[PDB]
Amino acid sequence: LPFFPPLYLGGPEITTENCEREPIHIPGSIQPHGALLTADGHSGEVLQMSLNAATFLGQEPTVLRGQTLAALLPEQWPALQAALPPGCPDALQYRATLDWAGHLSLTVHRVGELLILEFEPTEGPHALRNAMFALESAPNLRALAEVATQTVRELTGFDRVMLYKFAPDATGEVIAEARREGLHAFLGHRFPASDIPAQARALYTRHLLRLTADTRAAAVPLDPVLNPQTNAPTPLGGAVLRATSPMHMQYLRNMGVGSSLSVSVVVGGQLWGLIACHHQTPYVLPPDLRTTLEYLGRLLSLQVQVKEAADVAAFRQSLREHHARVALAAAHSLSPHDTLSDPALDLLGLMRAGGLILRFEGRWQTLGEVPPAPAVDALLAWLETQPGALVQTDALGQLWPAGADLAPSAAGLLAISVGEGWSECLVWLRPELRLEVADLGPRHSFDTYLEEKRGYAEPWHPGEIEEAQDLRDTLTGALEHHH
Amino acid sequence: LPFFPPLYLGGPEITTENCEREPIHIPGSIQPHGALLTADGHSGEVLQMSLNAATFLGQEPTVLRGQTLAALLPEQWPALQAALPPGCPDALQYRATLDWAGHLSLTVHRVGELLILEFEPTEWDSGPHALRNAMFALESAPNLRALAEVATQTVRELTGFDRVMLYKFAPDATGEVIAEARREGLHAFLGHRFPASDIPAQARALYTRHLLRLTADTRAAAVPLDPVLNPQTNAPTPLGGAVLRATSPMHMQYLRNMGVGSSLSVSVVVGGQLWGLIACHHQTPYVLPPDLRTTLEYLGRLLSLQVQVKEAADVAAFRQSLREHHARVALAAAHSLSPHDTLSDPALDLLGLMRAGGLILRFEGRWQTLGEVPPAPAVDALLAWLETQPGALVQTDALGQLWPAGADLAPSAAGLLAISVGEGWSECLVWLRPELRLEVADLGPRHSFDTYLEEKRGYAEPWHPGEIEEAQDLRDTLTGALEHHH
Ligand SMILES: *C/C=C1/C(=C/c2[nH]c(/C=C3[NH+]=C(/C=C4\NC(=O)C(C=C)=C4C)C(C)=C\3CCC(=O)O)c(CCC(=O)O)c2C)NC(=O)[C@H]1C
Ligand SMILES: *C/C=C1/C(=C/c2[nH]c(/C=C3[NH+]=C(/C=C4\NC(=O)C(C=C)=C4C)C(C)=C\3CCC(=O)O)c(CCC(=O)O)c2C)NC(=O)[C@H]1C
Repeated sequence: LPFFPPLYLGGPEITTENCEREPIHIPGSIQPHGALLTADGHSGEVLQMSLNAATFLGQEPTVLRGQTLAALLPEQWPALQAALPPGCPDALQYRATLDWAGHLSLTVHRVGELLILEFEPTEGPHALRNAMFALESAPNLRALAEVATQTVRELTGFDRVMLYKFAPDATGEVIAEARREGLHAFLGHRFPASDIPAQARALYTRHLLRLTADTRAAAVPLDPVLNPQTNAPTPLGGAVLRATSPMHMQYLRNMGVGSSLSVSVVVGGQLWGLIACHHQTPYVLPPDLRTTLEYLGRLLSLQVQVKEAADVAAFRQSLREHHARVALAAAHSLSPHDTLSDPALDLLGLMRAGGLILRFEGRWQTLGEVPPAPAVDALLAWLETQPGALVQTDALGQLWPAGADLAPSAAGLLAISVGEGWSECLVWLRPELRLEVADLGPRHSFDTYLEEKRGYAEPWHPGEIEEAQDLRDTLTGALEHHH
Repeated sequence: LPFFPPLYLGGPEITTENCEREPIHIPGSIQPHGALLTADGHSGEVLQMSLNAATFLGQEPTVLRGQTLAALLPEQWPALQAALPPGCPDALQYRATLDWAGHLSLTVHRVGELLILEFEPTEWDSGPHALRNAMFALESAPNLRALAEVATQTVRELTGFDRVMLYKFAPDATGEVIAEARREGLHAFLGHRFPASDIPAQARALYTRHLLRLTADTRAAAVPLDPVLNPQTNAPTPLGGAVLRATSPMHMQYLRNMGVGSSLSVSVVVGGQLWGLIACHHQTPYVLPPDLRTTLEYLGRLLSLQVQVKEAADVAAFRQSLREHHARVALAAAHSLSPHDTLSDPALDLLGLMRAGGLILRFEGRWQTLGEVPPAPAVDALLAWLETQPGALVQTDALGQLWPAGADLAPSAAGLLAISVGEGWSECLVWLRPELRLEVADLGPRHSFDTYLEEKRGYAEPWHPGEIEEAQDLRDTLTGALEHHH
């Protein structure tokens, strides 16, 4: 839906009912650990300041306003414009160090008509270089995820560093963690989509790093709050010193988090996940170290893509070698009920399933954790209704309404008709999804995730549905031996 | 084929006839701008040295040999093993700075049983925002070429190399300079293409795993290892993953003949595949320091990512362009009158759709041309040949090969793309492309460029998959405008 006006333009209260619609990109204020100016793209006339900017740079409130950047930044003003040519993206950032009244770090980016400048204080090197090689030589996605979080924590000294991976449905999961000895084990925890809303996700896809240095600090407004050019909200979406959403700063406080920081991992223009960081006390990470994190953000964006592709390939291999061992016994031997229900074949483990139903020559027969006998009959009745020679679902209760009661033993379904109709068929079953534990916050969020996944099960990997289809073909080929 | 033994084990001469089989990974020697040691994976006993190593570190020839790394590197020896656990890949590299008799930069990697250590002098250099800004520039570049320019430009600004080129491989393993950044007053290599054999198999393969190698002085003498063989196995010490590995003699010739004193190249890898190189040249010898090489290595991988992004974005907007064009064709196809009138209209630009030099149309028994097309009697003979072919779609980069008797009509129409509108090839439509041609600006590039053109004799610009895809979708939609004409 269309986001509401900001609080400073008669906008409504950002409650937990409508926070999907917070204009997080135009808070009209910054964090107090730095300063911020805006200026005309062409003229270089300074138009807005953060109130602290006067004190932070070492000049006076209305002497800066209505002044050329040519004057303020004689060395940088020309080189700045070379780096940020008119009409360039807002994602593009030029950086430089300065001398005043101390050493400052200037970070500039352009929002079409308006230049936006961020000032904050500034000032062995093989930590990154070695980590780069470590990431690359890690054997799988988990191992990569561990090296990432471990490294980031070693570099930053954050209390908690987690790699937070998004799922198809926009829900999150902590797949690796690195924390200080004596802390909550967030590893494994999953959280709903709404905990990181649309506009937040969208913004994190273009601008790949944002932080909250002090979760208790007061925001520093811009003066004037609006851009004199257009009389419009100044978009700070691509500014590191942008004021964090009040609603989120609550979440952080309730976790006892003083400082936060997150780095986007993007794969194929898609927000794959975050390196989320926490400190229980406020902590301003210096610009040169943030830069080091930014490199990892993108080195990881690459290796994530490589390792997932390598992992799926070796997983696909495993299913194909398994599929062969099945077809070996299928051409061979005797009745299928005898052969396929053999533990040596492990026909369950093929589709990492909790239960398995087989019907052959009119008889049905089970293996593993399967619903009560009368229900199994009613299920095979329902299967005969369905078109095609393949069915699947993460939550059977939804697709088969009258089979909602048999969710605990068999929430997930994967079915294949061997011959025609569903007379000769084969059916896998998965339990209702279940995870362990270790209002506003994670304890409530974790519970509301489990509520959303009520009656749902572990979803089927495409390669499992693909190999299941190839098994329909090869197992049809061992019916003339039995007919 | 199986590579020959190295020169130092009675191996044959690496001539230009058999250089595909040079064991480039085991030269048994290093470059003189650094030093090199090998040691036991478990014990840390030093087994081999480069002859200069004694002088370079500040100890004596046979005092180092048969010594623990625990003694030599008390601070590093433990942390080293933590970073390089037994059985880890040879691609994995641990780095650290030292103090002796000066500041050294140690770079270690493991080849299973054997640890290999590289020493070379170091420093802080340059300030640090050059990379950080370049990272953002690459990302915000609008297309592959623009990205390529920013890369080469940046690399040159950082290194001060005389020439920096982004060298992109093609499907057939041939190369092409797609961007260049050189010093004012130099050979314009931009555009030049070179054959596959100029960078052979084992070279390519090695450059896919170890993503950077250099030649600091093209005239310098190699420094051998003593002993040349590994005492463990009595085997060639593989230096493939060592920066100070001695460059192939055969390649150092190539560089000398171009007047290149120093070379350096960084692999760009996309999907486990060697996409291309950032190739650098200096006309005088030039040792690039380790901390600056590291900066180049980051770009090597930032670029590996953006190349993949920008190519995917470029193909997507190109695919869009063909689809909007395809629509404008089908708009006039349902409409109007005879197809010969409609399709041969310049406003439609049925040529430009498939970026073709010539175009043949046949409809209701008559054939009709547009643009640069072979002589009339040949066109008849071509349509005869087309009727032989199965399916409703033909393609080729070099028609002369697939249609032997049509080899003579290569200059006007080397490339072919055909689609039968109805059935058979009675009602059909055929695009033609000229023989591939590029401009100019023994052993070296001048000969290589010419031998590339020789290999591409009778060949044409190949058809983008999306052009062959949209051509197939045009068969369907244009069949749908035949009941209007029948
Ligand atoms: C209904 C609105 C809600 C609010 C929305 C919201 N959230 C963010 C930014 C983040 N929210 C996150 C959620 C988590 N962080 C964690 O550490 C954990 C568990 C350990 C969870 C579930 C995260 C990770 C971020 C990233 C930012 C950061 O880590 O510092 C925003 C936008 C913040 C901004 O950029 O200004 C918004 C609007 N959060 C909710 O949970 C609901 C109630
Ligand atoms: C028959 C053997 C040949 C020899 C093979 C060869 N080449 C290399 C390394 C390279 N060769 C390259 C060829 C070019 N470099 C250029 O700059 C241009 C045009 C401007 C061409 C055509 C390139 C780019 C490399 C990369 C290395 C580098 O740039 O420094 C090796 C192995 C080198 C090593 O790592 O030891 C070998 C064996 N070159 C030939 O042309 C043929 C005759």
